[PDB]
Amino acid sequence: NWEHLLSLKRQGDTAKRLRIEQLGFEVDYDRIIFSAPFRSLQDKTQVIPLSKTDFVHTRLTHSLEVSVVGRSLGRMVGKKLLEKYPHLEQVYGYKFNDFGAIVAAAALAHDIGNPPFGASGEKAIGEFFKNGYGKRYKDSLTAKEYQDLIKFEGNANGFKVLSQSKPGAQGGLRLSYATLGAFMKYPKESLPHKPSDHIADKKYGFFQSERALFEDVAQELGLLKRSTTDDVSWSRHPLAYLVEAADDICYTIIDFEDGINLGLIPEEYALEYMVKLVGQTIDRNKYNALQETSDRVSYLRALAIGTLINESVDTFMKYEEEILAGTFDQSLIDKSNYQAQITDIINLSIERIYNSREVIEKEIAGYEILSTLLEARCRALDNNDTHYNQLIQQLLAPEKSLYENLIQICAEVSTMTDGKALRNYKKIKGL
Amino acid sequence: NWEHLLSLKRQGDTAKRLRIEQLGFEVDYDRIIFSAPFRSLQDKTQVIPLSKTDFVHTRLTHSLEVSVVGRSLGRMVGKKLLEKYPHLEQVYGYKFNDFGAIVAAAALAHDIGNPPFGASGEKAIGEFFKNGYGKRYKDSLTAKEYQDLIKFEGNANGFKVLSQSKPGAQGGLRLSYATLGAFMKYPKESLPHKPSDHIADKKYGFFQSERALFEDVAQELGLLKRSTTDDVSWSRHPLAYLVEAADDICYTIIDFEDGINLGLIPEEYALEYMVKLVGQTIDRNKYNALQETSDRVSYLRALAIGTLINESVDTFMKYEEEILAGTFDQSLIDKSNYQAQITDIINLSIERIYNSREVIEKEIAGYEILSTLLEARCRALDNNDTHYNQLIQQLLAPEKSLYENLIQICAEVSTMTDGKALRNYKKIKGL
Ligand SMILES: Nc1nc2c(ncn2[C@H]2C[C@H](O)[C@@H](COP(=O)(O)OP(=O)(O)OP(=O)(O)O)O2)c(=O)[nH]1
Ligand SMILES: Nc1nc2c(ncn2[C@H]2C[C@H](O)[C@@H](COP(=O)(O)OP(=O)(O)OP(=O)(O)O)O2)c(=O)[nH]1
Ligand SMILES: [Mg+2]
Ligand SMILES: [Mg+2]
Ligand SMILES: [Mg+2]
Ligand SMILES: [Mg+2]
Ligand SMILES: [Mg+2]
Ligand SMILES: [Mg+2]
Repeated sequence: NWEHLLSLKRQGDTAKRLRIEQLGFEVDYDRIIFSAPFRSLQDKTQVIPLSKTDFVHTRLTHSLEVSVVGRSLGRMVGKKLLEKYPHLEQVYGYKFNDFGAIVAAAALAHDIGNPPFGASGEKAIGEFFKNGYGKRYKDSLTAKEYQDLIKFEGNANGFKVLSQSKPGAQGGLRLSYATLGAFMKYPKESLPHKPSDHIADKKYGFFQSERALFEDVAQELGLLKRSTTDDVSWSRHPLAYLVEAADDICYTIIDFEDGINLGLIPEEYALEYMVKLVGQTIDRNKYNALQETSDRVSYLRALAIGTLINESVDTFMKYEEEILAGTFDQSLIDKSNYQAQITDIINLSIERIYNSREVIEKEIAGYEILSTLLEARCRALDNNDTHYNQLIQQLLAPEKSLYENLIQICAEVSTMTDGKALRNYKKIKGL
Repeated sequence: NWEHLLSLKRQGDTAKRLRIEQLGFEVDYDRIIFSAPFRSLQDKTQVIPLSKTDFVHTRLTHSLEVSVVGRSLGRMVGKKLLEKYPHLEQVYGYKFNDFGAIVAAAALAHDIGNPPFGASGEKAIGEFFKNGYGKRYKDSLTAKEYQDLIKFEGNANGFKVLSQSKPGAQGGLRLSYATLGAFMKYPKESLPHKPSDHIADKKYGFFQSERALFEDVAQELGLLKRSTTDDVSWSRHPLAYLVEAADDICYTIIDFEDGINLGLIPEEYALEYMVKLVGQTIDRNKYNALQETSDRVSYLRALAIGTLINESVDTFMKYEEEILAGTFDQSLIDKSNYQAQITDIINLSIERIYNSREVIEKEIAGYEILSTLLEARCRALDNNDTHYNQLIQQLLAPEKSLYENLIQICAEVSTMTDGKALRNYKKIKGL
């Protein structure tokens, strides 16, 4: 039921907010814009670590583009939905801008829990507990708590950052429940690991300490259970599909364009792989009148994004009933007519950009930096009577369980930028 | 008896030197001035490590100021003492300048055994043997020798530096016995640890290898025993109180002034905490005519130092008999009327200067530097057949017991400046 999916509740509320008596979905955008976690995204790795103030993307600019594309997708889908179910507007009072606001707010914050150095950073944080110092804690934690530690993802960290309670400020940013539902793409815990081939089962979305919180949200939105066991799991919110589609479109095209502009990909491929996407709307005279690679690739990027957005809207509207029922098992991008072109673009990006020498060098350095910082924090946690551990506490982190302390350490390491992490690493070693 | 406390003996002497047949107490000043250990004090930490050639103090300038204040205190106390005991001048032949010379010489060398990076350096050297590599030696040493290693202080190292025998030069600097007595403030060994609440029992003053030497000195000056056990301990030399008073006055006031000049303390506090000390002699017109913070704080510092010096002289002359008997249990500064102001100044200095971010960064770096250098020296000591250990010996240290070798390693690390230690650390790691 769509009347329960578009909820306006906030954490710690007793009177039900109504749409007629209102806007809630724009304050979420404003609150995310003005927060420190969002501001820390300006110097976090998207693909190339330590961007050197070049023209390449960071996490912040990527999130902004995903937000624009998400607003467009949400507006179109909301128009079609309001056409399909008239009573959503004539009784409850929902307009087609609310869907755009929800998807834009969710897409702006979709990537906020990521640590420095990107995917390699998450792998390093996991390997620290798996085959490093943190291994010593294995006997002192529940299997669900250990699987949280050794398979750390930014998806759970983002939910925690968004919904963190502190003395005097309950609920953290206190976003609406619809935004939280559209933000979550893996509504399950860390065990069991990969129970099936469903798209919503690749990873997990919340930690144990936050688990209870999500239950509340999942009760309010009327999500559909899938547990059939002692481990909880729910079905996806329908707008989470749109969030994922926007994320995928943006990074797939922009990575290719950035690699072309950097000199790692020849310009010819730009027309070898993209023409079928842009052939139906390209103006040949305008394309031929341009005189630099940047203009041509920008033109192609704009046309491709438009085409993919339209196709994604059509695909979503086709399989709406299955998504509402919970039986859909793929993403909207896998039901597309240009899957071969996307696959070729991704494979070329993997061969040329992800495995380039400079990228590998930066990832190797990031492994060492993260391991050193985590080991210092953990050793200061174990013994708190020495002078050195007091100094470490004063520099890095100015009544809890062991699991809560370890989660706090992981969270505090992941709020740093690449530059701050490198500077602290050099300071620890006195260089 | 004061005739035995003002002794002119030197190490390796058989004919008793007499005051009538003389000056001995000034050659000590000259010999300390011209020695390499005194010259190494120019680049050693007082409060802020790696001073960056700023206006802040180092160990050398601090020692010079302590020497000036000590000369003043000694001159005043010697005048009053010669007034009290006439026979000290009419028979033996002691003038009021001898006390000033003794206190000045002792105060100039009071701080010569300190390692690089200050207090954090001593803590690092101790922690290396406590919870580091050096722990392996615990089973091979006597409990008194291990407590020397794990509670390393600069007070014992200074005595060793002053009285070190080498082939062709016995006695080291060969200072007079009165100067050595006034230099020592903790005449006891490293065990037992803190037997009481006496001021002279907080730490220890000599190592085991030097123990016999001090006994000789303690026999010549007629110090009073306090052992009542198998572990030796004596009472303090009376002029050691004056040395300690001068040290305390100087660092307490100058730390505050330096923090004000650096921008870490607001100027208002300068008059909130100091007025009662300077209110009885301050000229208001001169204070108001000045136009910079530096001039005002310098004026206040001068007035405060004068007031505290006078009060300390009065306090010493009040409790003279108890100090001579050995029953005095506090310092001269705790019997003062401005204890609350001193306590407030010290607490503000701890909150603002000792715990500032830059200071913590430098201390954290110093821990790593000292640990690396000590581990290299110890590993070269254990195995001496490898090529690498021969290289280490040639770079760092171009028939003894294990304890003597470990003490020598600790001494050789503590003669380095901060810059030399950092340069050697970088060279070891090839950066
Ligand atoms: N350097 C580097 N970048 C990578 C690698 N794998 C993926 N990336 C980049 C490509 C994209 O810019 C970005 C994709 O991360 P996102 O968090 O936006 O989504 P992703 O689909 O990777 O995962 P998620 O939805 O969070 O489970 O990461 C890799 O192995 N190395
Ligand atoms: N950075 C830093 N400086 C400190 C700390 N504690 C004391 N200091 C500084 C303040 C003074 O400038 C200086 C005092 O050392 P001294 O060797 O002159 O005498 P202290 O009374 O500390 O000890 P002592 O008579 O040697 O047992 O050390 C600390 O925790 N951090
Ligand atoms: Mg992500
Ligand atoms: Mg994804
Ligand atoms: Mg993204
Ligand atoms: Mg000292
Ligand atoms: Mg002291
Ligand atoms: Mg001193």
